Amino acid sequence: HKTDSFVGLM
Repeated sequence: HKTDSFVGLM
């Protein structure tokens, strides 16, 4: 999900 895409913030 887009919530898991948060890893891109890292």
